[PDB]
Amino acid sequence: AVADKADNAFMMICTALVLFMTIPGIALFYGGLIRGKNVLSMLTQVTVTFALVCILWVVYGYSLAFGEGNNFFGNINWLMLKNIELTAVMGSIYQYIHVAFQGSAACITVGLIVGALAERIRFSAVLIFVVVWLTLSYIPIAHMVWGGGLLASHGALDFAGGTVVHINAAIAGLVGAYLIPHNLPMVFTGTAILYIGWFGANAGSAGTANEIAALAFVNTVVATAAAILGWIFGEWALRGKPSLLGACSGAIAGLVGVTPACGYIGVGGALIIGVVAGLAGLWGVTMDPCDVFGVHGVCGIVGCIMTGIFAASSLGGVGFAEGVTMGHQLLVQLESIAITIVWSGVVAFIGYKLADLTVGLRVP
Amino acid sequence: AVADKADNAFMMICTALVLFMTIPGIALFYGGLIRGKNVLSMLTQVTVTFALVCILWVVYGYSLAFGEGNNFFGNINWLMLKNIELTAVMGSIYQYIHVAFQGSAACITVGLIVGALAERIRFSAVLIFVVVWLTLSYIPIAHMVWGGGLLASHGALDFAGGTVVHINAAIAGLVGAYLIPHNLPMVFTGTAILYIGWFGANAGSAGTANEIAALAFVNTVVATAAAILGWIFGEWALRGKPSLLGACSGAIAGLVGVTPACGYIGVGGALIIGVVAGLAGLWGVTMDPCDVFGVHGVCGIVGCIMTGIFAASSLGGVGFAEGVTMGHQLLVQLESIAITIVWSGVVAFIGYKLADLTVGLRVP
Amino acid sequence: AVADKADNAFMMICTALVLFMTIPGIALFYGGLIRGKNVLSMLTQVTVTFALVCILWVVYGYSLAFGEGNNFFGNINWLMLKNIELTAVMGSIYQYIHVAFQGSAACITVGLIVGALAERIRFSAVLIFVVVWLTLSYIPIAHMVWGGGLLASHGALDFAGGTVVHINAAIAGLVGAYLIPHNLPMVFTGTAILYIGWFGANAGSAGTANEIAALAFVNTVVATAAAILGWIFGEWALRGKPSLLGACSGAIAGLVGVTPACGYIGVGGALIIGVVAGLAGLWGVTMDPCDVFGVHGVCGIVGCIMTGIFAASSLGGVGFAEGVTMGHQLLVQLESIAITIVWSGVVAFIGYKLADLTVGLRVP
Repeated sequence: AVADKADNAFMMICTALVLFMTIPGIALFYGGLIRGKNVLSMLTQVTVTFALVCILWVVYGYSLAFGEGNNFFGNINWLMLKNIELTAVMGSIYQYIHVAFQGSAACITVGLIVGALAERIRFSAVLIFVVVWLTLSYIPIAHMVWGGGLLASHGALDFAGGTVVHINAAIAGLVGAYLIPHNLPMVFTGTAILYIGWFGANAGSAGTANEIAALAFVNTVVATAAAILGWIFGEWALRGKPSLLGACSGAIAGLVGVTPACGYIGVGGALIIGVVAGLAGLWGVTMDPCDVFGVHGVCGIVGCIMTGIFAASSLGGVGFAEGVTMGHQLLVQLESIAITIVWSGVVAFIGYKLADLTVGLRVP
Repeated sequence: AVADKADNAFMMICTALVLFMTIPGIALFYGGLIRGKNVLSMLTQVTVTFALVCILWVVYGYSLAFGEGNNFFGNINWLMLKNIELTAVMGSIYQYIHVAFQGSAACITVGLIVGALAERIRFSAVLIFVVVWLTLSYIPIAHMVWGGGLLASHGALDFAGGTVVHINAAIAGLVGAYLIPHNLPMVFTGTAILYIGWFGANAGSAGTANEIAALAFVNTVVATAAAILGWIFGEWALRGKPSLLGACSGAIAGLVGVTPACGYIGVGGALIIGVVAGLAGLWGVTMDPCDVFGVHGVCGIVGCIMTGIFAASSLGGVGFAEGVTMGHQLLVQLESIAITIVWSGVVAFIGYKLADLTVGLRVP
Repeated sequence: AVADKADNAFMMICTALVLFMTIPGIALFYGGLIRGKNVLSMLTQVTVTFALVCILWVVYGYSLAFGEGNNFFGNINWLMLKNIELTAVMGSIYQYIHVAFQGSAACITVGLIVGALAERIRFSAVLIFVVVWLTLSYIPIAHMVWGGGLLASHGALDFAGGTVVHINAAIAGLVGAYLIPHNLPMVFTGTAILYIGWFGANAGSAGTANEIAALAFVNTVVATAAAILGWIFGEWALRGKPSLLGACSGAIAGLVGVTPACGYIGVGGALIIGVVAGLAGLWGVTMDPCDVFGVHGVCGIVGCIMTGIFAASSLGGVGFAEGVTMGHQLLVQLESIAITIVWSGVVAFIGYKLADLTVGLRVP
């Protein structure tokens, strides 16, 4: 296997785009939402835990998530990336690029949690939680879905992280809230940067600048647009008028919904997933810190289920694997969702409780 | 024809850059200019009509603009992109990428109009106008210039949309104004994002990461810089001192001027076009909602004419087509400008009037 | 030599990223720091001198920096890029792209100076200084380090501009200060854009999307993260609590430290350089306009020295050149630092004094 320089180029730019989602994307999104007196502290916590995730990732995170191990975790053979030669190829790109790309996905997941809870949580407590939860939740779930583990081996479809990123972080946020907008142009700016960066996430999940990356790119455009319109219509119906936060939340709803699906569906399915995600998102926030689950959880679940529908050739998808019915695939999607929810929840509980027993959760 | 993965990579990143121009680029630019009480509504309208354009584009927009039809429009064979196979190649890239790239150009055009007029126009009215004008103005003009239609067949030179994007949207904005800055750091931020995104527009118009993309890239840098300096000097001459809005408007003036020309001229012509566009822009705003025509119209016309001059090998350009004199080419540029102006104006009038007859134009 | 389209694509996107660092990156960073009454003027000066650098670069800057001449400067053979054919290849990319990439590095260097001093300096004076200093400092130093001149021929290691960009601009800023935060979310936004853009600077310095670009990318992620954590820990130790400006300054400290090193070291060295740069940065600002030298100077020196250590195969680096000991290489790094400091200082003194003798330095 020789690295393709076009794929190298594409994947490095895609990684920069995903990093852009956290720094400053998610930080600006939460920054406009939370109380003004908490903005600077939140921005600090997002920046510092971003740094921490990057370092934990290189030290042992990548090895435990993407090394060959068992159904649940990898190994400790790639500590500080030892035993990975610089010219080592993974797929069609240098493995180093796969390290950086996968690391940037861990970063956005943690940014979603920290941004939402920074208001309510002590600094030292969030650092402890991050270490526990990144190590015992994100890493095993990344391994199970993308590292050849339990879920991948049963044929779970999750292109860019409906489970690993969105459901995963939404449950940690929900456990957080349970245990513990002044600048709308800022929220919009955050949303926009999130949208643009997300193309690196969705298309880059192909691992190559091929027709699947192209598909995921177009689907991302279609599903985000459909979700904005879906949310806004429901908002006009329920509330009498659209709002900027509505439009922005709609965009995020479509982006989340299409994340597990983008590389498997036709543009028709993307339009349908978008509309359903936008509406489900609006229902979610109507019926949870900064509506993390309300959108990332609900729309993550919706998207992961609908992938099991719209991957069908019949519906314009790339097709299920050989010998797989829609019936069987839907069940596998449901099982993957359930596993992610319980795994994240249990680990998150452990994380917050360890923090609470050590330094105390609630901010003095 | 097989897709080149380097071109795939380049074109997908260029499309993300052009989307970045609208979301949040143009929105932030207008956001700093308009009255504070109108900012949130404008940002909502730009986001929602952005979503609408994306969807109309996939449903039928691309097919009617880039399908084979007549001199004026394509066909309805690529509805929801039906009959385009995933692995279908257009030029040296997957056709799906050409869909996304061309869609992002439609989006920035509509963003230029909506951002400027959102203050004055009712929400439902702008949605109706967008549908009419995207369908009957942007699509036929994109087809005439870039889809093998009337203007392309007579040899019109317009690399990245001096007519299709800038003159087109400037006339719609001017008809709009006729019928119907509190945050300068925000305007600057919008301008900057517009500048960076524009490289995807200008260089990506090559359809490939070749020496023409490289040329258009350098020309974009040169012409923007020359236009900033030209505007600022004229401002110092006329007003006694430069201003931030002046500098920013200068940048936009150069970017617009070089849009039709970037892929056809030498760096010497780029410098000359930049200076002339910057000065013409300043004259334009001195002698129109948020100066849409003042800069996009004037500098679009200036750039489209000057392309007919500086494409000459004599002047460092790539050369006119075989059998074409500068005399003949200039006439073709003038005719393309005239056609765009009258086509956009007539359709825009129809659009606003339909909106006015249906829901009423003026915001209650 | 034929151009590789993947490298063309990668290098054009990397150039856009580096331009993004100045416009709006550095402008927003200084914008949040300086007094509110000075923000608009500063943003204007950064924009106008950015335009000026771009134009001076094309007219003669690139030719004098990268043309073949002597140990100190190139030639005047590539005036307005004359004698460079469009299809001319430099390395594995079109030479035009090398022009744009190298130009964008000159731009960020000047942006670092102008942003810091715009408060204190008259508009006409900064324009004169820029012309003198770009011409007599940046150009010869770029030639000496990257254009086959004095320092490159003695084997100086400087991958992405620890000397050419950071030490160079830090000394000009320090001479400036000697002769002559209201928006922290803005500073953070500036910092973030600086971080994302810097990947184009560091990885693009490979000139190709290969394993060295991949290395420099990962090292950039590691060193920035380590520097944030290093600064924050020292801040918690010295001041009792982290701060947003601390976190942001830490990020910049790591980015600067790793700039000369990124393409030569292992991830272990990147982690060590990051921590040491973050701490040295904090010492620097504790023990100078907008702490330009405090971070860019101190961390530039630290990074340039440490490159001479961690390039060793023994320490996970790519290895010293044949026949070079760590002892000999460290000396060459020290000599390169010393030369840059004295060269920049002397030229900067000349520049400011010429400005002072012509229009007067201090702003009326």
